[PDB]
Amino acid sequence: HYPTDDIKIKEVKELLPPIAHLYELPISKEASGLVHRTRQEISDLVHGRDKRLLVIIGPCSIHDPKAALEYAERLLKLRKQYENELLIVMRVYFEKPRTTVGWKGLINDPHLDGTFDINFGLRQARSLLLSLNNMGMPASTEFLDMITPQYYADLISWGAIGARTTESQVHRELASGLSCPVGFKNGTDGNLKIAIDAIGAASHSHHFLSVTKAGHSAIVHTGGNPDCHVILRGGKEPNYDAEHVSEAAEQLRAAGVTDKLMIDCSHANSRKDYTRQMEVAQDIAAQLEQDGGNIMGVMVESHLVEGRQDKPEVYGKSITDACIGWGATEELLALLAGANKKRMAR
Amino acid sequence: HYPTDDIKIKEVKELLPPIAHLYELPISKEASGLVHRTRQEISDLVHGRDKRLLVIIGPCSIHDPKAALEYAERLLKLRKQYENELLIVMRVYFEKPRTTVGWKGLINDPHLDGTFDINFGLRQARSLLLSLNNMGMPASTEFLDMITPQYYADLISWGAIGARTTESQVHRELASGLSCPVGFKNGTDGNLKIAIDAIGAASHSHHFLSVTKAGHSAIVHTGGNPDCHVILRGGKEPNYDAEHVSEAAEQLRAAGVTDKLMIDCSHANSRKDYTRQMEVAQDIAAQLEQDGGNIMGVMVESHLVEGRQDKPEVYGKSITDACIGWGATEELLALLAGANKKRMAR
Amino acid sequence: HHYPTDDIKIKEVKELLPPIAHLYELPISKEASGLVHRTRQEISDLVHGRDKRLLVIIGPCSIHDPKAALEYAERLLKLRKQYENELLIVMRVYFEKPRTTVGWKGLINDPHLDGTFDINFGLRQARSLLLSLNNMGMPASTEFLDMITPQYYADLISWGAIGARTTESQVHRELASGLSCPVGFKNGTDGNLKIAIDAIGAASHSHHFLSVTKAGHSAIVHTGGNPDCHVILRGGKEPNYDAEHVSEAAEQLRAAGVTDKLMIDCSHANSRKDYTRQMEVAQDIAAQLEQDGGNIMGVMVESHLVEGRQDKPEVYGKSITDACIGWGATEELLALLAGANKKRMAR
Amino acid sequence: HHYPTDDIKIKEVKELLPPIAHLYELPISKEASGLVHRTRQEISDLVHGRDKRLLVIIGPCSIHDPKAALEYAERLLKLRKQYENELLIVMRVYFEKPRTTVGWKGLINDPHLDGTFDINFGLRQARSLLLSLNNMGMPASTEFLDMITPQYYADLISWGAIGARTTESQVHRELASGLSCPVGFKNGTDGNLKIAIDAIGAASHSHHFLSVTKAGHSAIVHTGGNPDCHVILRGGKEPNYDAEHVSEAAEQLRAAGVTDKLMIDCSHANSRKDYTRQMEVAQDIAAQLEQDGGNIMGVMVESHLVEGRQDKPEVYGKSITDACIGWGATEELLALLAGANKKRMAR
Ligand SMILES: N[C@@H](Cc1ccccc1)C(=O)O
Ligand SMILES: N[C@@H](Cc1ccccc1)C(=O)O
Ligand SMILES: N[C@@H](Cc1ccccc1)C(=O)O
Ligand SMILES: N[C@@H](Cc1ccccc1)C(=O)O
Ligand SMILES: [Mn+2]
Ligand SMILES: [Mn+2]
Ligand SMILES: [Mn+2]
Ligand SMILES: [Mn+2]
Repeated sequence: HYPTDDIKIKEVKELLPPIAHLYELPISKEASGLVHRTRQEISDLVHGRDKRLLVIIGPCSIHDPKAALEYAERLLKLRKQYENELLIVMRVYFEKPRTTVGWKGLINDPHLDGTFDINFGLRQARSLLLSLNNMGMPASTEFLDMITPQYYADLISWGAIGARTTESQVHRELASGLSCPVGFKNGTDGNLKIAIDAIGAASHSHHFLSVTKAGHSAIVHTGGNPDCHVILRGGKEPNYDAEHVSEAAEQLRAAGVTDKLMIDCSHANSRKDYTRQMEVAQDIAAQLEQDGGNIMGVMVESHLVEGRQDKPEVYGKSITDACIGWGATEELLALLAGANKKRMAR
Repeated sequence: HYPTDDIKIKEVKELLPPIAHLYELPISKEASGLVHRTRQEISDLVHGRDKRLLVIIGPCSIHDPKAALEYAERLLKLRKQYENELLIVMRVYFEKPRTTVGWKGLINDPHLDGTFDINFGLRQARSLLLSLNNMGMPASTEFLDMITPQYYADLISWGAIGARTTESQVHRELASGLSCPVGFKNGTDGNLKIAIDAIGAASHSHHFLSVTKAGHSAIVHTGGNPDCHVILRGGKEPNYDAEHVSEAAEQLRAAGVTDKLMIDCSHANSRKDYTRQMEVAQDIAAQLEQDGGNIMGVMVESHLVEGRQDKPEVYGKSITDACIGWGATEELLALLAGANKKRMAR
Repeated sequence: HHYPTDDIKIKEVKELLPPIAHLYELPISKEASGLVHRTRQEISDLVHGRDKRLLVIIGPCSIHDPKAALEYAERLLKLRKQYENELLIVMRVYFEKPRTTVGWKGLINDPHLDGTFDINFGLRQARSLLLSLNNMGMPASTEFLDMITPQYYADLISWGAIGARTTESQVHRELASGLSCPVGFKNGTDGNLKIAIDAIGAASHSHHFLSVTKAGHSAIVHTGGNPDCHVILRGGKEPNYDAEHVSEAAEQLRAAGVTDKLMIDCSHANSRKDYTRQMEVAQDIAAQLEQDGGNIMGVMVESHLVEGRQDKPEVYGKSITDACIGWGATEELLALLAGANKKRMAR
Repeated sequence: HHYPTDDIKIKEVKELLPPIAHLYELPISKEASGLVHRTRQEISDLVHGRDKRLLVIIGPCSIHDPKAALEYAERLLKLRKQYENELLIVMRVYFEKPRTTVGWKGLINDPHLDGTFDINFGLRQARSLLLSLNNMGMPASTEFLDMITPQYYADLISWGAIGARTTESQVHRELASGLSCPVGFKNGTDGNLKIAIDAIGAASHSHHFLSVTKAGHSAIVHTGGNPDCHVILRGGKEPNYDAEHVSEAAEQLRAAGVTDKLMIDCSHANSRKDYTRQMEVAQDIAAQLEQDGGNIMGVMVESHLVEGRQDKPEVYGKSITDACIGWGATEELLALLAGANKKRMAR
């Protein structure tokens, strides 16, 4: 009997089931309310019913929860201060997808040493998310797979599907069952169609494989997600300007889906240069003054300290994509609250 | 206390675990032998040790087990006949991924009526694969998610990551732990880099969430898949000709990965015209007579009967992409067997 | 270094298929469901004296070959039908006899009878046999030795037993309080009746115990209580099958405020482990039913195609556990009891 | 359409958190590991007659409050250290007393003592208490009532009991054969010693039984056998603690080829269910140790902070199960046995 099973597997180990984590860290009355309301409020932006600017803002990836709570602390004050112009939600991404060897995120490797203590990772991520909501900061994250959401999705008010997974059918099937509103990024080369197609798909009922709260293999039957939109993320060339928005809106209308879209100031719209994020936010501001009726949100990569670092030596600086610092963050948010005050007035 | 969990979920049903299917349909000694051996043979083609041509050929999708076994019976005679020039492996794909509402495949919806009997479908899928292996026909399939492989991967001699998932990180991580060699397709608009990257990634050790054979949520630690390669499936224009092969081989060598690749005669290389698959095969034959040192394989969409139909009314005719019938399949294989005979002699 | 404390004396823990995998392959049929439900109700009536038919739990000491069990059942079925107005005949389908010494652990635990413990196959086989029997019109009884096996096949059982060695165990009483069938509790191995009377009282209440869900995962079970429990007199230091022992036991049952209808085991210690004495016990019981026998709702008999026992399974339809009477004796015994009980019912 | 046959008498089946969830929150510590491993070994030495110290299993009849139990442990720890050359002291940590009538089902099953049966909390609390006791330097003993709970906290147990009710049970003996700790089998509730002598023989061999994995999945468990099993004299219709009974037990044990080293329970049927008689029993044991007492390797005592019992848990450190002796009496009893066994050990 020749072996044919698990030939290239080093190990398969049981994780604690989602219920174990839900038992230790149940969502509280206050978190529940924040999440439920924030999702509704985002739905309204998505469907053109309110004209505030959704701002998804925070670290490229979280590596230290201490600093993330500190960042949240400062961000909350601005969330309240711009609450009439801006709906600020924190970026709480645990991993950046990548091609080469490197750190696989807080869930996967919370100790940043390669011991992959995933049970700790998932506990830590739920805990941070619960603390954020408990202090009054709503959270957003990208879902990279079909299982992790069972651990902490109940605490997420806005989810993302990245450029690298927007065309994947099973990620669309996931999105169709996510309790939060979902943004689909255009593709790494600037293809927008894949994202538009994703919205259509994610709005219908689907089936996909996952585990139950008790941790057992299962088939999930979704009811459809009416709250999806596209995110302009750039490509071979940037796609943030009025000519690119207008054309995106036109494609969206022609597909019978929402022509309210979000713009990412980072990644390929900055040319992977964090200093250009402000240029992009400036261009967005300028659009919100002239007209910009098709814009419902913006994405921004921001931390306490500006820049990137290969090891986590320095407190509050990304080890993934380069972020703008806190001062640049005060300026950008102010700029956007100012421009949008004027759009809302009209 | 507002609800936040599963707001958009109709139902989550626990499935029968893999061990339940494996108890009913354990892999036999002969099947095990064939799988182990066919994987090794394909590995030799990927790495240039052997100059026979891998032919992945079969229906676009399986919607009937019976026709599939009869197809396999005919293919098997051609497999044995051409065994010195070709390595013939049957296409056993249970689902074509699609953007529009339609049939979701044999595993998902075995009764083809929207009843979604997944326990039945997974059983029926493993039974078919076991039966093919037992009669001597190795099998190939596309893995769309991270759970289904635990059901029948042990029976698969070659695996595909499709164009819509080649850039997905989790699917690359899956590939890194599959027991079979894996072909990655270029992107839907022709990007070849995502597949070149995918190879590099998938040769390394990774971690992904999945279930154990007993159906429990698990973390999977992989050892890397050294047998991965690219599949040219076309883009905005087809990419099968010698100039496209040579550019691809150069790019592959520059990434330090295998410069032996596979060409898909169907899909965007035929531009969804089944009658142009033969043309592609002819061009491939010409390249093999002249040089074709960078070609290790071909993909072809073939069925008993040519064409396609919306409902499964006609026996042995595709309900997904249009395929060439049996007569054309005989000419195509004779063509390729002869051309590669000359290449091998050289 | 850091010292081990877990599973020190364990060679292996293997996962079993869950009950649901077996239920998937062998779902209960309309006809089996009907027979089980009706038979449980019909036995209930005997426990509470609504009906004076005699329950006869009868069959092999243990099931070691299914073909033989099926053949046995085909013969028994003709007699079940023939005596249906006087007797309610349910087949014994026990898969293990508990023992103190090393030996065969039964068809569930070791179906291949070679020491491989192919428990997944054994459970599958036990379910298949029980389904087949119910499909042919023969209801089935069994003993439950643990708190997990029942999830595999209880749905196919019309009457269940808790043995002499477990009747006093609290968890087995908790089990019984949640079993869907009526349940017979045996007196202790030395003849204690108290432990069985106490178990009826206990099992009539709601309890909790640990078991697994149909999907196979650790669980707490909250029961409703089993109002259909009774005692079984099985001998001990002295036999307890006679009129005087029956009278003393019924007195004790009324004193505890539980059903004074009881079962009598003709085999085991009441027969002094001699299969030929099963007949003399039944004779005594027939005599009781003729005179009065108002406190008797059933009997238990160890019977097979072939009389005797054997150490290896060389002969077809001869037990490899306790020794059984043969088919001829079985025909006799049932005719005896059917005639004796016909008169009692006429009263 | 079908007649229902499944779970007719079941209120609910609730999935439990699996053992791995408890083991993550409360993993065993290096110190606790060392204490459990060593104490297990030490008790093995007493079972096989290599050390003449007396094993004392002492504590509350049941635990219904962990704060009182931790305070009890702290006081006991001081005598454990004081008498360490004469006595090997281990705390009795039983979470439940099996009973026939309606009553409280213990700390694991009903931690809030109100019938809300929050078993997840109960199991969590049980393991937390055991981990705290081992961490402070006090080893723990318990009774295993079923085949699932050991997966939750057995790794923290230095000595185990199978009580009078379950000693004859096949599955409980099978469980014993795989417990990482030494195991004491109590004689039967009417004085039968044979079932416990048998239990030893059986438990020393390899067995199979059904349980769950640490992941909570239905499993078959293959044991390697438990060579450290012994009997416990707990009385019967009449008490069984005196010289004559100990001698008769010992001859019986030698005759079966099993350890003739035994434990005497001062409480239960040996006190006549009267906590003031535990002291009489201990005095008698002590007289045996001064004379000869070569077959005794331990004793069992039900002791709490406060003496006696209560129906509702109104009073701190006082049993709601069996009546216990108080702390003062406990100090007398331990000084007594230490002094008697010091004389034996010197001989
Ligand atoms: N629990 C997720 C949905 C989900 C269910 C099952 C599997 C994966 C995701 C939510 O509420 O959004
Ligand atoms: N069982 C798969 C690998 C795998 C393991 C676990 C999860 C997913 C996939 C194989 O043998 O190829
Ligand atoms: N299913 C059993 C009851 C049961 C449930 C759960 C565990 C054990 C037993 C019956 O119908 O009789
Ligand atoms: N884990 C227990 C033994 C055991 C294993 C499995 C089930 C039940 C008990 C011990 O170490 O003692
Ligand atoms: Mn980033
Ligand atoms: Mn196709
Ligand atoms: Mn018998
Ligand atoms: Mn007690």
